[PDB]
Amino acid sequence: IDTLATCTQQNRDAVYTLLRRYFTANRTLLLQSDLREGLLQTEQDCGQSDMLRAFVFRLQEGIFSSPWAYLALRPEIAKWEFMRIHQEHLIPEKLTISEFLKFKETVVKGEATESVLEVDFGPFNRGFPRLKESRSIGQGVIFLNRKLSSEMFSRIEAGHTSLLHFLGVHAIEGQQLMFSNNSHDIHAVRNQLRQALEMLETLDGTTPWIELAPKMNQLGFAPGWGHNANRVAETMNMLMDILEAPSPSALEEFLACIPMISRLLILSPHGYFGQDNVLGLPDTGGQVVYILDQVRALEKEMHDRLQLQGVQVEPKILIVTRLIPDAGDTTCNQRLEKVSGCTNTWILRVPFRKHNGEIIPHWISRFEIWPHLEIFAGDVEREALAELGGHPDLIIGNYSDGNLVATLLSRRLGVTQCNIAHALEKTKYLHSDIYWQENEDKYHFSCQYTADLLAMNSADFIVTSTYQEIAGTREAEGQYESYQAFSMPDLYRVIHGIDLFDPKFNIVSPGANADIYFPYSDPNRRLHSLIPEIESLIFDDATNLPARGYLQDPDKPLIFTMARLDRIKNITGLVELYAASPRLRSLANLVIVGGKIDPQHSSDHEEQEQIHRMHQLMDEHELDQQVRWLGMRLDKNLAGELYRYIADKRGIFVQPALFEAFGLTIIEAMASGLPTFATRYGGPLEIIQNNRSGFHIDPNQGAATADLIADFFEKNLENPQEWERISQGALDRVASRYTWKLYAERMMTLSRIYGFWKFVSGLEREETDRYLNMFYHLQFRPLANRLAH
Amino acid sequence: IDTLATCTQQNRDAVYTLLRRYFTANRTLLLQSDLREGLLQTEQDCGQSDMLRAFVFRLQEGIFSSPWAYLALRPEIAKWEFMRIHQEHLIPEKLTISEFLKFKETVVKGEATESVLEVDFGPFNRGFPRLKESRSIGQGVIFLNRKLSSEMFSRIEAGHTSLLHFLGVHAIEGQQLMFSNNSHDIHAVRNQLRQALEMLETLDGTTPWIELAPKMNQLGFAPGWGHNANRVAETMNMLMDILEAPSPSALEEFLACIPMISRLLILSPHGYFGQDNVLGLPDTGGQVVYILDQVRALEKEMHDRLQLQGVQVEPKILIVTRLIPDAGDTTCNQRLEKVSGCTNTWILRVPFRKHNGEIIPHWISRFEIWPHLEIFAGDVEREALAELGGHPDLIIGNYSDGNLVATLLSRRLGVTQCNIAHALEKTKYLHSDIYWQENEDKYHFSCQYTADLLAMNSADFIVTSTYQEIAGTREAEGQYESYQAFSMPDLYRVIHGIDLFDPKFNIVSPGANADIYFPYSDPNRRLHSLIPEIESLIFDDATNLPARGYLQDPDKPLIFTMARLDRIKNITGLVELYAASPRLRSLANLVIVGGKIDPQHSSDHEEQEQIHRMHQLMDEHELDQQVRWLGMRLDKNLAGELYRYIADKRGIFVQPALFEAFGLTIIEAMASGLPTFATRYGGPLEIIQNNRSGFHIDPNQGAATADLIADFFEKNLENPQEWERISQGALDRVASRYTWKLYAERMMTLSRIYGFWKFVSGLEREETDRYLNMFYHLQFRPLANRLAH
Repeated sequence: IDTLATCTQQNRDAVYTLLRRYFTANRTLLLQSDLREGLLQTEQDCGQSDMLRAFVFRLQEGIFSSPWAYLALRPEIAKWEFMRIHQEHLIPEKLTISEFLKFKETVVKGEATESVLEVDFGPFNRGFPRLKESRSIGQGVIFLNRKLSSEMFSRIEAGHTSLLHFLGVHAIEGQQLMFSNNSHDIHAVRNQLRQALEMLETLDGTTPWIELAPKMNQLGFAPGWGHNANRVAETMNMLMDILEAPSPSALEEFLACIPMISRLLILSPHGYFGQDNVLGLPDTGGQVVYILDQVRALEKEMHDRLQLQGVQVEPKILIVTRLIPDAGDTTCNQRLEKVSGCTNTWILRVPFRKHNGEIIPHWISRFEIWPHLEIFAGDVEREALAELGGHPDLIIGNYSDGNLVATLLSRRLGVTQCNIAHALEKTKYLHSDIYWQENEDKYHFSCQYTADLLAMNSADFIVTSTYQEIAGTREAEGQYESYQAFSMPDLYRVIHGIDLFDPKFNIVSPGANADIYFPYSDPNRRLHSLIPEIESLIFDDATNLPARGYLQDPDKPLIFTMARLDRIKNITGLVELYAASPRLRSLANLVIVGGKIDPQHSSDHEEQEQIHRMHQLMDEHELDQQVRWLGMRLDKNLAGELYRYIADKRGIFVQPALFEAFGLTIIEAMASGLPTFATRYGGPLEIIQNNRSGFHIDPNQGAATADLIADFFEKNLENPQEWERISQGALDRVASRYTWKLYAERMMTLSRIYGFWKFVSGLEREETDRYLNMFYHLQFRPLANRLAH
Repeated sequence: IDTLATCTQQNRDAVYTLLRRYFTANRTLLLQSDLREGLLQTEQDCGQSDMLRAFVFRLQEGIFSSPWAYLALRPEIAKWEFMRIHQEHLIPEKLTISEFLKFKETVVKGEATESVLEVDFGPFNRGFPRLKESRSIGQGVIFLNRKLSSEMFSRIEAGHTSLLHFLGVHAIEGQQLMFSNNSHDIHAVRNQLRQALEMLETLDGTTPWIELAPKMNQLGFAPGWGHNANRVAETMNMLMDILEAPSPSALEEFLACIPMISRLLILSPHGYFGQDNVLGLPDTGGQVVYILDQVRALEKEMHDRLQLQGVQVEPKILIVTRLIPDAGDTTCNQRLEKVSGCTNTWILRVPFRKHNGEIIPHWISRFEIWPHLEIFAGDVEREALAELGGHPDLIIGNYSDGNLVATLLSRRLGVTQCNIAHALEKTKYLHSDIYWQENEDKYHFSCQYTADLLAMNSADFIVTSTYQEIAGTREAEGQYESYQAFSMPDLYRVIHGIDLFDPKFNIVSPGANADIYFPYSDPNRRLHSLIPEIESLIFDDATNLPARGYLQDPDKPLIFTMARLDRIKNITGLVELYAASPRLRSLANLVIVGGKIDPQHSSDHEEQEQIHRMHQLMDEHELDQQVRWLGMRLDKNLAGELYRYIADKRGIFVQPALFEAFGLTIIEAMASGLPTFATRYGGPLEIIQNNRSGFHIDPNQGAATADLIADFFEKNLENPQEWERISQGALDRVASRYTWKLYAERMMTLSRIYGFWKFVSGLEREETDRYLNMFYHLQFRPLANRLAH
């Protein structure tokens, strides 16, 4: 399906009529909904044309002026074509991306007095490796291993490649690691390894390193091969194997164990960061929870890896954020703050300053933050360098501000850089680029988008929680995808902004918290002592903390859900699709948690209409004695035991939100063991595999969805066996895919592999560096200096 | 010789005193002369140290504040080292250019607020072929032919060659050239060449192309292989050789003959251009003369090459400059003016406009011309494309403005770009880079030097008139060299500004004209109408015409000078050294043409104060009747015969300038057969082979100069015999190097060979292009919108 496919000139009046329908100038820029809408009638006059339907449904946008229509097609994930067609004589003509963007720029902001600067990464990226198939997008590291090992295999030469050198350039706290001297060769190294392996063969496996150490030093080995002798033999045999005939599995496993990761530096400069005073501050969401739940697992794995290799040194993680004097109550005024559940992890707060600074007291929003970032980055470099012994081994950027500071610092210190955007707004606010001048005052998107572009191009690897975050779906463009080509009129045009097939992209999903949410079938950890309390809240009555509706009749199964009550999550729509279809009304009861239940005056916020719609929907249908509505926000421990309590007896969790980005709570539920019916739109699509790990449901189809629920409830004498099929499938799904432990081993390996790639590919990328740096200085710097005006 | 040559701690007392003598802080920035001064007193204290003299004489500059001295050392041509010495405990420390330039920055303008932008062309040029020996600089085309053929060999050994495709892509005036089919296939072309050749064997030499064309066309061949069968044979044989085994000479000979070039665009937007009338106007000069005496030669050559290949089209040359609606007494408001002496060569004039423009009527100085140039370039592009049939084949820029325009124009059109700076002022004005802030109001160097860097990097080849214009001397850095690294405070820093060993640099030296300056010995062509007028200029006297000589020495040898009366042309030095030496006084008589003088102003103030010293030195030492003097300006056709007259009756020319970049005067003198005594300082060093083509004199020692001249006058019978040897020496040196015919042959080849190098090397250069385009948009554009306020 392409420009050739408008050969739909077989029915010419159809195409002509369609273009006419579009051309009526209401909006000259149409998105999908409009573009598709116009298909139906034409769809009467004249004909049907499944081909034409295919085409139109693949249109991302169009720009109509004059007798000219400029189309952007997206036939398959991450592939775009551009064309323009003449209203009267209808000949599809292929366009370059520059041509199409020039047209959009003209139609929107008018003919130009000066030539636009086109930022183009194409020349810079030409020649570096790319994934080929789009199903593969999001596992870079695999591809990268195969490329690295394939390339490395021509060590039939002086090899190999630089692995022998690379092995020598890491030292932990001044102590040289893996090799006493860098002799290179590889005939030498092969021999030393051979001798060492020989000696080892004659010692007991359990000989500790401190015995091996001096005679290993003679053979040219510094420490870090292992703790005992078995592990030394394992590691060295790995290297022997790679030096003989390198392979991707072997090279990954060996790289993964090099004791090079000691010091982490994580950037999150926006918001009020802090511990547990969170949940609802300005610019603070589960933003905090990702980082906090991660660093615990991270620190553990760091320690385990180093331990196994016999390096005794204690790892350190610094979460750097802003020191705000003006907190006054929350910890945000506190420079060093130790993190819970962690030995050497510390929050390090740093002040914003003026050029003379001058500590700059009050909180600043993320949209205003840009002018402070370079100064902040200098300051952070100083303080973080001082709190660690020296350079960090890895720098992890968070959101757009964190990624930018990561960029600056990482170029300054020469450190492997990982970016985590968590989200990129350019796609969520459609047309915020072409219309950027509209939004500069509130949103400040010129600064933020430029920062974005700079950073996704500067990173060594890029972590994302979902595939969709990167390349989207067949339907929707993905978040990074949005940056491949775009226009900022009066600023610049970007083409080749990001290569979705670059190996830098890795999906590493979060998971857990496994101390709170875990399976109902766990022998040890369940909190039995809250179970009486759980049953109070559910099956008993009245109002003391918000309620009510007193099911009684509870021999029946249970349908459970919990969320912030508001419109994305669509609780109201759940209670609603439960209202009609008396089949599942009679088949099961319904529990709801999260809510307010009488907003009062004074205070609340936002929706509150969700409350009115809830009480209203519950008054109608006679929903009490069926549905228990609880308006507490609960508690971690409590929530966890509750999920587990819904399993036994064989209950289910249903969240029909409209769209969920990642969907943490789906994971929490699944981790609990209970079968989950989740949104079809966003993360849950990837998280649950339908009728193995759980079930997909359409929110807007809830009428029909209600009858999927009842069907699961029937299923072999009131659903004993299949419920357990889904339960175990869910458990297995979480265990195999979404857990902070896997996350952390993956992350710890990635830093190693990508540090090596950086080590090899480093020189070749220097032109890219100069280009990014010239952009930062001559484009970003002024944009952030236009703030503060 | 180098950094370790400050091992002079062998005598470190002298070193300490040299540093202390430097640190006296009369200046922070110490240049060459003031560095050499510091070695003489301290001289009589303490010691001598030849090693130290070597080291000091190789310093280009040093930067002093604090205990610390920073040194820039230039050991040999185009090779630099940088170091720092501590005043108290003195040990040398090797510095990178970046380090040295940073300190230069943070001293003169003081500590930086934010990080400087370092424009770095290094990663971009990495990989491109470059010369090795400094004595080879400016020879570029030769090196390039060697790389071209060297690479063509290995490519032709594998499947393909770009030579064939490149042969395909030039169709002069709509008709296909060299090849009928588009065949990319080398075996095929070998076959066709074979047949074609064998078929030419059967016809005889002079068969005109018109006859061969259809038989040739059955064979796959379009025209342009020759005018008759002889020549077609010749060039098809060249291609056959090349396709078998490439070699540099054959390759250059074949490239040299391709009918690629029918259209020149020569750019000179500043000054008042015009045919004649222009000497003395603002921004104008002999600047125009280069262009005007070049283009006849050029036009002729271009036509010839085309004729020989049997292509009949009429070539066009456009000299494009500014339309100034203010006549200002001139022809400068005329849009299209035919250059006289040429068949198709035209000055096309184009107005400057404002952003609504709105033609700007008034003269604008070169120093202020920056903001108009992009607008100008667009306008030139349109008008010129119209006036030529289409794209020009080569674009030549002149000066800084011309070169920036050519940069813009050539990137838009995809045309080979030649740059002629004629001079680059960064070395002319001391510290005008580091101090650029001072000089902005007058000079606007922030714009100039930026455009300079841009253009030097953009051009496909750079023509200069001498070696030193590029790389200078053992003492002097060159005009281009100075852009290699420099700082421009509050704008940027450059390193790797230009590579002097890049093959793009070619010395192509002009001369003559040649209807005017020609050998005194010619069978024809001489002007005898002038011959009585001549004698009466030297020999008559007093009040009947400009004064005051009265020689009266009939057969006495002549010593001729003709110049401006100003300080650096230095006529004062010549007359002074003439009076000072009695033997020289006895051997010849000194004739002088220049100044207006005649009375001191009226007219022509105020620098003609040199008339003071003129009369002051003429009356005392009792000059008259020894030395004639004319205040005339000498209409050129006359002066030509004046040179022709000063030989037989024999005489000499003397150009005792203090410094002379090229010395066109000298070229003219030698062209006329005069033995020439020319200044050692500047291009005359290159032009005259001493004691073959002429003699070099140090205008500083008058004793030795006049002595040398005398010694020349005393040879044999009084020089029958060695005046003639040098005279023929000059004649031959002029026909073998400086002639516009030679210039034209070389230009017309350079455009073909660099056209092919662009063709072949362009895709690899794309990252360099994007970098330069970003630099332009984000750096130049702003600097020139500052003007323009």
